[PDB]
Amino acid sequence: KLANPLYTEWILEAIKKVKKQKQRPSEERICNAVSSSHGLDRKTVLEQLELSVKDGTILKVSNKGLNSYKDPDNPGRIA
DNA sequence: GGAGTGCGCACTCC
DNA sequence: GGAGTGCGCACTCC
Ligand SMILES: [Mg+2]
Repeated sequence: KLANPLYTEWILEAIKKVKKQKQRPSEERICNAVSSSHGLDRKTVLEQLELSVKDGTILKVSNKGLNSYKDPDNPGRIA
């Protein structure tokens, strides 16, 4: 398990927040949300997002270079 | 003034 | 047909 589970949880909470705002849960929106909720800097959030995707605890969907991240508990439309 | 948020609506996709 | 996605702004906050 590469990501810190505490940070994975905060990122999953960020994904839920951004989804509820009806925006794509992108890297940038996730970083801003986790900065607001806990003061973690952009570099650390980006690292932990990538590690969580490698762990399988966060899902990554890519469309022509643009990424959307999903909670395994609420994966929405996935193929 | 600019960051942040809410959501109606056009578009996607099954 | 319609549920899901997120774009585009009206709106709110400091
Ligand atoms: Mg969970």
